[PDB]
Amino acid sequence: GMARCERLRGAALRDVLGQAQGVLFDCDGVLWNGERIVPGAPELLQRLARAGKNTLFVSNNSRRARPELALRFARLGFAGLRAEQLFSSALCAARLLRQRLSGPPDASGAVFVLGGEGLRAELRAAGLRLAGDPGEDPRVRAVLVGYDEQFSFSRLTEACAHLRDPDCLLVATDRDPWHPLSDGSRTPGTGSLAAAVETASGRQALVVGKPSPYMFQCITEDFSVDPARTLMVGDRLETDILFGHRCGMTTVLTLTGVSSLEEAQAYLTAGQRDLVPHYYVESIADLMEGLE
Amino acid sequence: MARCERLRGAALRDVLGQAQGVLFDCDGVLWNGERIVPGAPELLQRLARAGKNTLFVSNNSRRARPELALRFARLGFAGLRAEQLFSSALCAARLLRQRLSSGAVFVLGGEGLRAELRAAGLRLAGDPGEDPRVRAVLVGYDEQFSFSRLTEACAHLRDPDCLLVATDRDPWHPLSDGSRTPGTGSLAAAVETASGRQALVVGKPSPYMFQCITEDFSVDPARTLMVGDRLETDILFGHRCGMTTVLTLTGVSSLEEAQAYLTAGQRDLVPHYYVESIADLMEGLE
Ligand SMILES: O=c1cc(-c2ccccc2)oc2c(O)c(O)ccc12
Ligand SMILES: [Mg+2]
Ligand SMILES: [Mg+2]
Repeated sequence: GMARCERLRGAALRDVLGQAQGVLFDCDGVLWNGERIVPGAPELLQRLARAGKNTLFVSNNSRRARPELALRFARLGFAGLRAEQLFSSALCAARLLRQRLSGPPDASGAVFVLGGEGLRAELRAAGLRLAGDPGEDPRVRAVLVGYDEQFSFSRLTEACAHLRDPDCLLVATDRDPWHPLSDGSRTPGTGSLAAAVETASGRQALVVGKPSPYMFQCITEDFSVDPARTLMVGDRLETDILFGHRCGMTTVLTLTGVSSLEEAQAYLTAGQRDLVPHYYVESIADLMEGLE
Repeated sequence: MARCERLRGAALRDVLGQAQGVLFDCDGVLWNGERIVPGAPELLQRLARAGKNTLFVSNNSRRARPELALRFARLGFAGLRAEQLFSSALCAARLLRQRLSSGAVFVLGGEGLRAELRAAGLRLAGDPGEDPRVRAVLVGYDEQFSFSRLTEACAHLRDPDCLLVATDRDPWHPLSDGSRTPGTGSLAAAVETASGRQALVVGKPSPYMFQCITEDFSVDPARTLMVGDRLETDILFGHRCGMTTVLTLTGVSSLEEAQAYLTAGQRDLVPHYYVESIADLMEGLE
């Protein structure tokens, strides 16, 4: 029913987890912040696994391709996870591009990427050719906007030149407007760079990352997931919680990240139903009281 | 000193009653090819209903954990968890991740072995795009083994910092028709000889396979029954880990080979107990 931003504890926690077949975790602000894990996060994943609960992971962070992201999980103390459980915006972008650019061998094209090496590596793993890689650059058939620490006026100009070709696709990893750093400062997100590309090119980007439903499609392509039996746990109302509502999942806001309980309750008072979490917890460690 | 005694009657009830769990080898114990050992699914059921933990080891490096879990279910073993399955492929992937904590791994092996390494976050030589420095060579069961591939492996091993790992040293494996196929131990011997290197072996009887289990589960070896069909791998493994060993006769090794080891004083290759098949163990449960 309508979300009420209720604190998940006691019987409500036991019932919700007991009926759930799996949990879908956002990563940044949920499992960790920078190099600091959320206390109790590794133990939660273990007890979820021993309870027969499936776990999957989403993230709009495109800094690490799947191999390095799996190494990060293991290094930070999350054991027993498999790389195929990890669904970043980089992975989903590579899938979409592969799906859309699959065709005659003589007509494969190249992807112009505004983003970092991890994003480039994820596209290469999918078989995509990248503009700027060694050797002649084939016809650019798509522009991909991601988190780009090297964003520049000249490369923005170059992306838009490619987009003058109406057959050149425009894809964005996500629309996150900004991201918090350890020192309290903020960094602009793909949403800010996408707004620049979209405005200068007059185009609408295809967005793969949450809250876009495509990110869930990527999961369902690999795993049988009953959304009505899946908990969506995230820290950002405008991405994770909206994502859950669009996919029909029960949404849980954790307060270890971007969004606050006051922001959530403000959405409820305004009747903005799809941005109101069904439940909330101080941290995902609070969920362990519903197991054993 | 083990005496390879037929486990039956009261001894069977005492042994199973005191055990917290059973560690099963897979090939030759639970099945042979696509033909399950009669009564094997029922045994696992009754073990579960008795509160007995069950774990599974295998030097078979052909199947990644998901496909191995599917195999169990397809053959009639229900209610098992992928976290209970410890193949040499899985343990090899874990060792390489630790040692390389990354570079890329040149794999002499099949898709299941490659998939297991990819699932652990390791990059593989020959995969699309990234061309990292090869920091390890992994030898597994490789039906594509060739002179050219052996030559490539040795070229990487000219770098003294490139690790050499082998999934196991099983010399050969039996097929349904009575024929045999060369095992990883034969291919590792070629790689080791041509490179002048000694390989790190993860699979039983190497103790690392047990380290992989104990990292995931609290296992008291003194209360665990190691059930296998191969004296030189399963039984030796059990002795090295301090487990009570049970030889089943549905697989590679014979009771005469076991009694030959007892006559020669090779304690670590003599099973503590033996059964014609693991179905005989069901009589100690109720
Ligand atoms: O997509 C990215 C998201 C983030 C991020 C930073 C702080 C909090 C949450 C997410 O950082 C990145 C980064 O540092 C890179 O080098 C490349 C990509 C990303
Ligand atoms: Mg987040
Ligand atoms: Mg065997």
